[PDB]
Amino acid sequence: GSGVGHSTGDYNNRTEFIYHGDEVTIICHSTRLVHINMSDREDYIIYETDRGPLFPTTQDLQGRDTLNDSYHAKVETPWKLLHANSWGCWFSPADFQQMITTCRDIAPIQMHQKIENIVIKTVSKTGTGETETTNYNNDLTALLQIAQDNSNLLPWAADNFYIDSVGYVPWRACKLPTYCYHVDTWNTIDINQADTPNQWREIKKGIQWDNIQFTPLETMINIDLLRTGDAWQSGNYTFHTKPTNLAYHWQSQRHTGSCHPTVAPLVERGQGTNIQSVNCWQWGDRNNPSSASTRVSNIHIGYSFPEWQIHYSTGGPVINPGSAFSQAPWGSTTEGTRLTQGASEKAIYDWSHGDDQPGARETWWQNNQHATGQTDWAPKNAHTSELNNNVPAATHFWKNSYHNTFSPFTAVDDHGPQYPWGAIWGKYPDTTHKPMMSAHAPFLLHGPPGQLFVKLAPNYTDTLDNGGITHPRIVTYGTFWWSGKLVFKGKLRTPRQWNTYNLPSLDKRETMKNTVPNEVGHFELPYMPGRCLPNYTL
Amino acid sequence: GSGVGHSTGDYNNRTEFIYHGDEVTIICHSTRLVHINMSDREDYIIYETDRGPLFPTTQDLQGRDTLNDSYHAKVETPWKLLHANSWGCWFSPADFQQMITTCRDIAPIQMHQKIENIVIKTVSKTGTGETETTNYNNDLTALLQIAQDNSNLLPWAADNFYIDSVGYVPWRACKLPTYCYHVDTWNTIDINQADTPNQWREIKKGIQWDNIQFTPLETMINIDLLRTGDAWQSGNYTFHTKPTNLAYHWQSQRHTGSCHPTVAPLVERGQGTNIQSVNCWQWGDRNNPSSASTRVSNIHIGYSFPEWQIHYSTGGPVINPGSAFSQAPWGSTTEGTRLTQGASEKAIYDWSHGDDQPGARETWWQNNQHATGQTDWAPKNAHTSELNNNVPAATHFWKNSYHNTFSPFTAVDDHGPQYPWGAIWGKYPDTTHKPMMSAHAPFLLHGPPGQLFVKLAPNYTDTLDNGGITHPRIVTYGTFWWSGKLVFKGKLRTPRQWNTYNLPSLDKRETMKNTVPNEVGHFELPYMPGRCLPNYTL
Amino acid sequence: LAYHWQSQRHTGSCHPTVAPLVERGQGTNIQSVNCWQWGDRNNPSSAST
Repeated sequence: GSGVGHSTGDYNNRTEFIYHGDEVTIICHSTRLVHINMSDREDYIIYETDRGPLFPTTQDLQGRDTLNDSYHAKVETPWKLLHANSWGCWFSPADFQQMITTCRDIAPIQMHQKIENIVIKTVSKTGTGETETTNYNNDLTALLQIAQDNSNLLPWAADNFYIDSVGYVPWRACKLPTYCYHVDTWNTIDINQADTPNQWREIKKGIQWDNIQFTPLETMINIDLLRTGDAWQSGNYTFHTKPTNLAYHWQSQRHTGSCHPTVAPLVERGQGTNIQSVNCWQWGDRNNPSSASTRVSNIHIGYSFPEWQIHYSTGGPVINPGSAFSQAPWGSTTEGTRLTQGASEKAIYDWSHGDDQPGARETWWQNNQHATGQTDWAPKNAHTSELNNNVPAATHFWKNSYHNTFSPFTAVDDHGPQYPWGAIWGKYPDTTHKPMMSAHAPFLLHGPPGQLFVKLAPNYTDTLDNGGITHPRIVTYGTFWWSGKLVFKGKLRTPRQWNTYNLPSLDKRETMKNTVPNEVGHFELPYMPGRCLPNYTL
Repeated sequence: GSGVGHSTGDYNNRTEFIYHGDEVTIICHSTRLVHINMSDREDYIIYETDRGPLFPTTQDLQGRDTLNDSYHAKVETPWKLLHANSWGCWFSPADFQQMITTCRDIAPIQMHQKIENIVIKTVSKTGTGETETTNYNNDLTALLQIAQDNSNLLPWAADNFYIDSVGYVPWRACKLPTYCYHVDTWNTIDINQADTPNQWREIKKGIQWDNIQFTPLETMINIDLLRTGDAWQSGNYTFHTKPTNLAYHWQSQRHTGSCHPTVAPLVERGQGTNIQSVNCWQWGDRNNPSSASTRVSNIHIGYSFPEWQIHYSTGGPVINPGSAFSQAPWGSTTEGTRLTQGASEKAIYDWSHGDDQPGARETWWQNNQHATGQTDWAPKNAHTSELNNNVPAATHFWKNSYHNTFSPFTAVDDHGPQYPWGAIWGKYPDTTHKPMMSAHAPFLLHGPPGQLFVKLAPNYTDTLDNGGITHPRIVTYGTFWWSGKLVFKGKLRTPRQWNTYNLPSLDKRETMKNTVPNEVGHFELPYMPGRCLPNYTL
Repeated sequence: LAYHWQSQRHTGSCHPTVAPLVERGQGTNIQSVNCWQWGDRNNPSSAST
């Protein structure tokens, strides 16, 4: 039957691996209990923000300190945003290890999700003083309102870049972030000035009101009102995208192609000698020496970029990313000297997302340490005027430059999936030129999965006056159960080598006992890269 | 109809005996009211334990005291475990007497079970001081969550070895034990040392974290959420096993086969004489005397074992059991001198399980007193070098040894069913060599009946912060009605003798009035062995 | 193809304990519990026997 006293759903959180020849189908189930409470206000608001912490108020650091600007302007809505976009939502640590061990590449296929077992109740404080008593009792007639945005009419806020998502741990309750989106504002800081150098000045700062766009959800999309006995279905969503490679590439531009002819060593621990005179294609007008350094090739692996590039835009300063690569060949190590140069990134996360203790935030800095073939770091490169049998002069050689060598010839490679905290998918901008590849999320989508908004309908007291001054409402909160199923498909991996692999494990910075629960139940999900095993590029 | 105000089930607790020729079908119904309340925490935890009471802290007893170690390490789950495995759950004292009187052997056939009439309510204390008032009022929207583990993915904790099961008395309410299972830990105590004798020392003690296995129920199996109006069905389960014999065997190795030729007595109370010269098969090179002691036989009944064998394992010291037999032929008696040697066992039980008074635990030590044919006790056996017409010398005779005589020739026999407290079934380990027979439960199963887990879903207050520090929840408890039906089949027993039997009664240690209720309602279920009647072995 | 780490004291229902209240605290075995013990022994009723 159906009604107040019948449950509308069940709890399924588990994964399935379906193997058929050269094909893997992964079916991820996720079910979470979501704790929601009444909105801070029933109105939309639009407000400017302060600069932020550590933004310079003085000229003493002469502009180098202005990277700290968080200033912006938003429209905050009463709605809460619920998305599953992250790897740690769908997979357990052992499930993700199973995937990245046994698969070559993978892509998401289809997704649907549900909301059910809706409970709403009110708080009544009769304590009337010290030793106060509160009562939590059901409102059987009360509304949870749900809006799925399928056509993507609303601005896109679910990118998982603030790591605000449904929790990673299945047996813990979750809370949603409030939905809000930017409005048009000019923030322009001038750190390079003609008249007065070593200064910074703001030219245009403020909200641009003339063309401003304000979109409520009420006008754009249909909203479903639900009571305690009814439930909600998403419908089916089908991804259209390309698989992402689960193998890291170690080969640089000198690890590919036919290797230079050599004379093999006669003894043990002896080294071969490069034959001096060989048939070769050389760059430039050069036969002597004909070396592996200069020889033609069809492609180039990696490109230099000015890094870290700080783009001062109309909205404020940003980072323009370079390509992902490991600084390990140059002597970088997590402990000791850290070289951030590889388009490295850090995650900040709390107890709700893969963190050990409550009330604190933990940081994981990922240097991308397995990708060593792509590493191109501009201060280390050089260029010379003539390439020939002569060695260049002091002039006609330029050591220290920073340039962008991205060209038609460059083959490059992205970050790939990052467990737990990485976003699974992202959204293309609509522009005449779409980006060629993503800087974080492995999958860029034209239509991304529709954004799902959740709100408690207001329960007013009897005193609402229609004049606007008094609209009290009784304190209300709710809980519902969110279920979802995401399907992946990929290619089966088989050994390409004689010797054994290093199968995906735990980063040296992690130990196994911190992964499992504690005496008080505290544990943290380990980091794993989506690409833990090598393969040949070309 | 269905809803808040319709009952989902009925109470049936009664047995049925179906007789057809040479076949008995016993259908046991059991229905119990289970009182459940909110978990101590919503998280999994993993913790070490102390040694235990009476474990030595000093060398004064020089290691003999270290048998008292209870040290171990577990993972405790919020779930509660509900199993019916015990004899006293399914049978009343008169039903079990009916079975063991009228049946030769028996085996369980099929089983199913139900949960229904679910009630959940909360506690509200408004007393605000002395003369405090509490209110118990329903939450119509609240969830009991139920997980049946059919494929046996979770570790097996329902063996009834701690006698934690559904109650024996049908009209009393029951409470479930919390589910938890071991984790890998090394406990190794050295009581025999080369350098320093008469000492004890611990070599390796602690949790082994590297390979540790942590399995939540959420990831392994589907969980069903139920509200007050819906009910739960188990599905059918079919046992695959062998019948167990309900007759005890009194014949030793000298009570079987053709008896020695004798000359019958001429008068009353006269005794026969063994004929000196007879045709015989003798062991060894021996014709004189040809005696019933030495004559060949195809099999041997019983085997000696070092007892009590204390195995110091990686988890700690254990008992390695010997075969079950009665010490009565050697002068053992419940009152007076007690000889524990027969693989005897004691049950510790409380008011919820077959005990007279609340707030105390009662002990029943079962010497297995009807099995006298299997009794082989190593200190009493001897061995000699030569078996011939000569009597051995002082040398070439060894009296006091303790050895394991289990051989290809030994025929032996197990404990059998023990009412009320004995486990009905058990689980095989998966190993290359499965055990040949069970030391307690009459029936070992490959897949045992699936474990059934029960938990109250948490009811949070409005203050859950997602940070992890504050997650209060309103005090909640519930009650549900558990029904189950277990079917047995067996063989009908008929008289094999002229004289009357001793039909199963009450052990001399029990009297009838302690079995029936008291002025205040206190009574205890009597002990009965599953094998109360003799039969010929061979 | 799987090795087994469980000894005779790593199998079955574990002894009833009181969970620790703090971090790095250890639980205590409950002294008086319902149990099947070997021999004629109630005191102590321990996971060993």
